[PDB]
Amino acid sequence: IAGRIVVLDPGHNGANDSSINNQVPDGRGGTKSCQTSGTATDGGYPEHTFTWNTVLLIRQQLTQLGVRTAMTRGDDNKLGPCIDKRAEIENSYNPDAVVSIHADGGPAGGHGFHVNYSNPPVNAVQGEPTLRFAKTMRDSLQAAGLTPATYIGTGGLYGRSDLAGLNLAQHPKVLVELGNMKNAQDSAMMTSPEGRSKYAQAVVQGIVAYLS
Ligand SMILES: [Zn+2]
Repeated sequence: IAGRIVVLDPGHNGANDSSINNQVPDGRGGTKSCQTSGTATDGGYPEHTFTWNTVLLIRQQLTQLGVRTAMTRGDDNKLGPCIDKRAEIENSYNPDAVVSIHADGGPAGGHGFHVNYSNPPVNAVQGEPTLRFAKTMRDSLQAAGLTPATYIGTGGLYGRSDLAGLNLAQHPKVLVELGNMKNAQDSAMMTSPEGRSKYAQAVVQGIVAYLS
């Protein structure tokens, strides 16, 4: 585990302007908006702040394990990089694994996590190396006591073709939606410092399980 390289992507920007509406190539024949604002709990806790703070905790734990780390943004209050640029930044580190951290907006009674991965793969690394990462991450999150999403995906897994950040990956990568910000139980855990710590520990267990 020590000496491996992991890049962490806290989804969305600390702040936005109309540049986020400019269209960028999506890695699968189309274009998508440079960025989207992301969601928030009904208490006003923004997705971008949740992902930022959870990624900081993931990074700290990985560094303590001797894992070399990088992030795709440096703050939670200014414009951050577009989704295609984030994939470029990730790829530039030749990482052994990449984890993007998001939280979702779904029906209020729906809760739990889902691990998004590229399907169908557009290159070889997005095949077995990435599917194994996705299944391993799902297994580790559920073993940590997290609930697979009750409202989307299949048993905590979601293969999809619409996400530029997944389509553009040259290294094993997953995008973990940790929960539904619009749900009472997930919002409480996302808004809790110790909830964010538990999310981060579980993601780290998935990274460790995959790299081993
Ligand atoms: Zn998001």
